[PDB]
Amino acid sequence: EFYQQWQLKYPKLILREASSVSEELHKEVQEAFLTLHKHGCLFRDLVRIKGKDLLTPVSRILIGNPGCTYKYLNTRLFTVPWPVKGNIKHTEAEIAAACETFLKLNDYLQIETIQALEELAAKEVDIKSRAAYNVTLLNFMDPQKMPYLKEEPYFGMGKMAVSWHHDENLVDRSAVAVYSYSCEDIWHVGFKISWDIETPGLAIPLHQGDCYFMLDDLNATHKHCVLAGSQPRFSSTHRVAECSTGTLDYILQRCQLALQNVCVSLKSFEPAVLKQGEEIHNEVEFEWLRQFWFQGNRYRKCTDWWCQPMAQLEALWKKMEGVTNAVLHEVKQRNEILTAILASLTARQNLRREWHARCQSRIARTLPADQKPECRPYWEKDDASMPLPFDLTDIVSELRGQ
Amino acid sequence: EFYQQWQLKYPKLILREASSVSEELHKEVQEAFLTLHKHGCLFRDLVRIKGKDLLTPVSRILIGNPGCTYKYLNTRLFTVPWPVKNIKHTEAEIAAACETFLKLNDYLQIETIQALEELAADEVDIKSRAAYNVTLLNFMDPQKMPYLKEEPYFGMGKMAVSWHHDENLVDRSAVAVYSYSCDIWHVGFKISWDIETPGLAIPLHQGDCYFMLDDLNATHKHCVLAGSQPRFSSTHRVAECSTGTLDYILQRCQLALQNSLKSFEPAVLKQGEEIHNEVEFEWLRQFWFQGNRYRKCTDWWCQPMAQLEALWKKMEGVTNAVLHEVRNEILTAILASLTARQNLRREWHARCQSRIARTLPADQKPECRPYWEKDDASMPLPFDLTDIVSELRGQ
DNA sequence: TCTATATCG
DNA sequence: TCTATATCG
Ligand SMILES: O=C(O)CNC(=O)C(=O)O
Ligand SMILES: O=C(O)CNC(=O)C(=O)O
Ligand SMILES: [Mn+2]
Ligand SMILES: [Mn+2]
Repeated sequence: EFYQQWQLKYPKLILREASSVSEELHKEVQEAFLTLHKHGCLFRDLVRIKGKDLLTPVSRILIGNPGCTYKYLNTRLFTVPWPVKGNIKHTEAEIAAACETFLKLNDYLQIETIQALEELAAKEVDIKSRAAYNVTLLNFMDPQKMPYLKEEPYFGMGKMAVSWHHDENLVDRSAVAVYSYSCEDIWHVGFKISWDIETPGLAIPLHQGDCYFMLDDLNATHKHCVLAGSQPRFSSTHRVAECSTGTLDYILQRCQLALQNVCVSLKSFEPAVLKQGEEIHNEVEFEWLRQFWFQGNRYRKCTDWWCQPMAQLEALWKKMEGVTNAVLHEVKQRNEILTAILASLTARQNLRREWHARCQSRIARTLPADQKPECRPYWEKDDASMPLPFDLTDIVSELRGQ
Repeated sequence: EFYQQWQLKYPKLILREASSVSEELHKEVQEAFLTLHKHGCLFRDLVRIKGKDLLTPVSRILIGNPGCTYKYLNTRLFTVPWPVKNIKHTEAEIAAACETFLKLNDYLQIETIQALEELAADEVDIKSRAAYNVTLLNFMDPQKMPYLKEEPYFGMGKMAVSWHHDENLVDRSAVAVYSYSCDIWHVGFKISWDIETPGLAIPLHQGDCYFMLDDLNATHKHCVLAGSQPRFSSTHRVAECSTGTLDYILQRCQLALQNSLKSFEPAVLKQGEEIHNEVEFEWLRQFWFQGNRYRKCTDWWCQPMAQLEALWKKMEGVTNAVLHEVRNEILTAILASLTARQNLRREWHARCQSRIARTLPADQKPECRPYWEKDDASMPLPFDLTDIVSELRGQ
């Protein structure tokens, strides 16, 4: 908060001053943050942290590899594809130029990471892996527009734009690189040991152009925050999101895996395969379709990439609904199928209420028309095309009798 | 939340129906909950979980072995002693209740060790794992409390205590709970990190008791769905009291006092200032912050706290010694405990002047002791508010 | 692998 | 061994 003694620190957390980037890059990436901001591609996420619905003070945009997603606090952010070698389409060509810029920024920081990681080993296959960023989450805020910021509760570090947390959904021991852009009373990033409360935390100053890296298991052993300054500030947090079971290819393949048991008639009713089938059904429904509809569609203002695959995933989902109706008709002795799918159906019910709630929640009505969440897939009992109804319990209670 | 097949349930958790404990015991413990309520010995705690100040919907009191304490969410509750062999209870009736909850503790302890044995299909651990040293008594009236958070995962309705873990427990320790429902109360259970598995809500009927054994408390999270009538409850548990009993803090103080110092060896001064911080923020401030309310019931802690205060004052005198003295490795060896002192000092001063801490009735208002303005002569050193650390900070 | 728990009027 | 966030700080 004052003119502090915080430079002496110790690395697993390395800091690299503005003087390390070509300045050729600075203008390009700062212009990318400015164009992205003016077109209105940065939005606040309507997270649901522990049962509570919360808007994030900072406004962000997930950019990265096409087909990749990052789930963070029950919300799954979808990547605006960046032009990775091999061609994708964006709305306006400004946004596409910026996604190009961040893509080269990603490669640059990545190089710096592998190097700093070699320097650290002095105390090889794994590293390259651990420094292979696949996404970057961009943030922005304007401290003079937030009516009230929370206040760091342990070292009187003042207001904070992002409270003590951990970066989530990352490959084990993976590093994270952050480029800070304070516009032209100073911003700082806080770091602290995760469980101790009596060890003074570190606030390291972030000036226009400074970059800081978190290496190895620092993000897991420590928690960090972002203390606010007096001017507005941008930032690109490049990460290597653990995207197994998190890419479009993965969910498509599963779908084909669940649909392999249907020639609506199913090729077999072995309780284990049906279990998987209804679980994959739930996964594509609540982990992809509802989320996208809930918050992804705002990205539609920046890219069309997700329009057709989501629709495919919706068709696939409808077919599962038809297999669900089929198995339900088969139970109209051996009730191992009954004690193999009731949990996935009741879970699908609760998750359906939870999402339905988040959608029509008090906070969710506080944002722009184009951003308000849609509760798709949704359908009233009078729809004929749908095999089953948006459940609301009559069916599970019937299955429960046994 | 209606008649269901939920009773059909599993193994590392046991419910024992009202019909298994003696009616002489139920009347005794039920009368104890009523007397404790009438005397106004149940207060809500002004916890500060993770930096935020919150009042607890349920009202509780910690009763147990003399000299024991239980830390829960940054608040340390002090035990009003229950008779075990010298007790100074303020009112006869409160002392009678603590005697009954002492026999309840023994009883539940026996059933617990039993059920722990039966679950096997050495044996000293089991006994240690079921040696309850404290009990946290709870009461609430759902009518009085209009809006109670709603269970966010299985539509189990309102909750008097959200999904959590019982903390400050010996590893692998069991917990026994006696429920007193005077529209039914339920206890929720679910796998901890698991959000797609439907949770279990077990009905709780006047006189029912449920036990949590082995890791269950660590692998799962439980809650308390509220009913329509008011309810009491005794959660007998074995706090992992080492480092949380008076004898421990007293010895540390003495340990601290063995130094007009006897030595400025960088290691011993470090540990000395650490003991200073521990006694300052983990006993004195907690007792006067949240401790003072229990004097309505018991005066046991008046005697030891005051000794802890006087002694600490002496530790302040040791600090004054070290600041006058300060090659300077006795500087890069004490900065963490003093800066920690500074922050913890703000933290407590804050909890003190918070809105919720200001709205309480006179009996429960938090006291920010030890506190003194610069003007006070007696204290060798001040209440920080920087300067010393800043001066100390250089190089 | 829950847990970044802020509509400041 | 944070994390039971139901009183605007
Ligand atoms: O921008 C920063 O300095 C820090 N941002 C984050 O920690 C994040 O987005 O996870
Ligand atoms: O009273 C009950 O059934 C549950 N109470 C608790 O979980 C508790 O106080 O830790
Ligand atoms: Mn982060
Ligand atoms: Mn509990």
